Formats: sequence, structure tokens, C-alpha cells
Amino acid sequence: KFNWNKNQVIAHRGAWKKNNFPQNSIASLNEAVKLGCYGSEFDVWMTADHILVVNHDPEFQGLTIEKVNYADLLTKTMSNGEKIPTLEAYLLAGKKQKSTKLILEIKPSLISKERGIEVTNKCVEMVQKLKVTDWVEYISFDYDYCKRILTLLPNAKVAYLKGEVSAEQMKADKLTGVDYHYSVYQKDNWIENAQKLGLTVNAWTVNAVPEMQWLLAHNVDYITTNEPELLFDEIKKAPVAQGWKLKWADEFDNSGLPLNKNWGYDVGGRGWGNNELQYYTDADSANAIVKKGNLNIIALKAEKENRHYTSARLVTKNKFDFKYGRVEVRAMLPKGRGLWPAIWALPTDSKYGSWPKSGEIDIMEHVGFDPDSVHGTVHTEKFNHVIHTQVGKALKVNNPYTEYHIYAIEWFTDHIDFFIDDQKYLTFKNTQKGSGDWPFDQNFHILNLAVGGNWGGKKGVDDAIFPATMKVDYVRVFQK
Ligand SMILES: [Ca+2]
Ligand SMILES: [Ca+2]
Repeated sequence: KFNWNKNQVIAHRGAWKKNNFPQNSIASLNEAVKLGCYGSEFDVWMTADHILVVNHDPEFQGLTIEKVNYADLLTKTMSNGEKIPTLEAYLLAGKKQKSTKLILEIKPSLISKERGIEVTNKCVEMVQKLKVTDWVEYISFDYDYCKRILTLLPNAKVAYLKGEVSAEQMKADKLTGVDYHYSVYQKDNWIENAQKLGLTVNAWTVNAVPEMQWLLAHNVDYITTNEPELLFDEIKKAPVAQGWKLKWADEFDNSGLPLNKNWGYDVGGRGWGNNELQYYTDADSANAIVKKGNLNIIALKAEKENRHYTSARLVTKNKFDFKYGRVEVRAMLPKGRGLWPAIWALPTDSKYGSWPKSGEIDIMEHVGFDPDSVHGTVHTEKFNHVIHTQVGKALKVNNPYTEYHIYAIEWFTDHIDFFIDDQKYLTFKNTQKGSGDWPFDQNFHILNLAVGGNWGGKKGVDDAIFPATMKVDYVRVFQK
């Protein structure tokens, strides 16, 4: 019978923005149906004459909906000439198609909880009266309305909009999904916790690309959006569309020092193989700190043992290692001649031998004296920088210190692809000649900001660039 769409798009008040249709209007609902959204959401209020209407604000065109007769509301006209649609009108207009679900939100009553409970009862009756229980899914800010919907319809789709109640208690009261603002979900495992207990996850007021990508990365069930057309574009671009499934990720909502569950510290100031000038500190908030949703690796012009600079070098070794997959890191590079920020991966067990026999992968490398180039490199026993046989590529990146860029690798059995802003600039292939040409079976990611060195220091160190901060939005690793 029905041919439901399978996407995660939920049209917030319909697809009103792009075509300048009125919010919570028939044109907004029909535009969402035309786009192919999973569902269209709308807000219902009850007039003083107990006529259910569709509007978000409590006052429609200067008229309080709950305190005025429905006939008074018809004095007002929307931008496209529409009158405020009744719930029956909205339900009937959506009853004429079978591709897009109907997400119904009962706004909490500004009069009394009893009146709002009556609205909840009136909504269910009209849904049953028009025989559209298969179309309507329910979300609400009032928790009692959610429990009332479940009482009248035991298997109705119900979701909660306030983040106060725990996911475990929502399932206890037999709710079907959580629909919290996307800021609530920025707490380790919250999205995948609720999914573990069988609750669908929905996020609303999501109009920006980085948040949509973050939600799709953690595979949220639905995304309520005011930009449905933009979300569709990002759904095709997201790695989950290519089969990638997220195995490990740190979005850096930690707000403190790097999590001991995810990162270890490389400590020492003995050159680190490239005669580097910095001392990497151990659990020092002056060089590694998570604040405002981004990891901050900070190089400071400060003495540390026998070195004039201190910085940080965080390693995922012995905590998360992987073979193959997609690694995705979004970072804003620190500016200044003499810096050497790096996003790279080293083998955990070094099964083939010491460096460079077991290999090395450099997802992102940047030198401060050349601000137009970002380098991706692989290092092998046969191809490495010591003997000048390494294979790598540079790509000019615009505004690397002012805005975030996503540096990524796609690591397969046969090759490795290097990406900067979904553009593939380097492909390293397995030549099937053995470990010397291709030494890849399991590595671990590393994040560091080096000062000077045999590469970064060739032009000296502008000692005024300090303190220099590398900001990493997140580190995500997908696998097929
Ligand atoms: Ca709404
Ligand atoms: Ca973040």
C-alpha cells in the first residue's frame, strides 16, 4: 500500500524556506512531499472554539489562537494567500499522498495542563476519525501529552522534546523515540545509548553542514531541518552513503584535558627523529586542552628541560588501532613560519620491523613557511623520506588558518586515497611486491604540533607566532 521514503530528512514546518512558502502551511507540506522527505512536521494549537489549527507561535498574526474563535483567525491571510490550516485540513492534504510521513507536534498549552491534555485527546480522535494513524507520528514538549498519546494509542510513534528525562525512563514509559535539540546530544555516547535501548534519535533546529555531518556520522535516525534540500546533498556526500560505518570518534565535547580513554601522550624533547625544537609535555593543560568543542594543541615559546619550546603530541596507540577504513579529521591549522602541525598514523605492533619498514601514513602535514601547501605522504621500507623515495603530494588549501578543513584518508586493501575537502589529490597503490612496497595491516592515529625540525625549521622559527594553537574539531574513523 504505502511507499514510505527511507531518508532521515524531517521537514521542519514543511519546506518553507527555499521557495519562501509560509511556515506550517499547505504549500510547505506539499513542498516536503515533492522533495521526498521521510516526514513533515507541524505544530498544532486549539482555538477557543476547540478547533485544531496549525501554527507555531501561540499568537497567529497578532491573534492569540487559544483565546480567540477560529472564525477570527480567518481574518488573517498568509503570504501565499493561504488561511491558517486546520489540523483536519493538514491531515487531509497529507492523506492524499503515501511517500511522506506526518510528524505532529502538540504545543504545550499556555492556559492549563488540562486544556493541553484535551488537545492531545482531540488530536488522537481526529487522527482516528480520518484513518491516518499510519501517517501521524507524535512529538511534544509536554511529557504528560506523550504519555496520554501512548494511553489512547498503545503503538503510536511518540517522541519527547525536552532533554530532562533520561533515555532509560523514556523506554520505561514506552516512548518510541527521543527528539532533543542537537546540543543535548554532545555528551559521549548519548546518541548510541538511546539507540542501544531501541529508541529512535531525532535532532531539530539543525540548519548547518558541520552539525548535519556530525549527526550523519553517528548515524542518527532523523534530522529535523529548515534546509531539507541542503540535507539531501549532504546525505549523498556523507561517508555513510558509501557504506562507511563509524567505529571510533572523538568530537571533543570533553571540555578539559584529552580523554584518557582515547589519547596517550608522547613525551620527550629528544628531536623525535627530525631534530625538532619542542618538548612534548605530559598531560599539561598549557599544550593540550579541550575547550569549546575543539581540541587545542598549543605550542608555547617556553623553556622545558633542554628545549626552548613546549607543545603536545597525542597518540591513539594501545587505545584504538585499526586496519583499513576511512579516517576523518577536521582541523584549523596554526599560522606561523617554523610550525609543523601533523595528522598522521603509525603502526601499533610494528610487525614488519622498525620504522620505516612497517610504514607510516601522513594524512595531513603542513610547514609554516609555505602557507599554500598541505601535504599527504606515505612512508614505506622501499619509499621513505630518509632515502628520498617517499611518494606524496601537495595541494594548495585556501584559508587554512582561518577556517576548518577536513583532511581524510580512505584506506583499502589495494590502495590509499588522500582527501582534502572531499577532493582526492593522492592515490597510493599496493604494488603487490610485499611489505617493502606496501606495509599496511594495522596503524594508530597521531596528533601533534611540532616546532622547527629538518622540514619545518629550514627557514627558521618566527618566534612571535607563539602561542600557536592547532584546533581540531573532531577525529572520526569509519570502516566498512
Ligand atoms: Ca515544531
Ligand atoms: Ca566538536
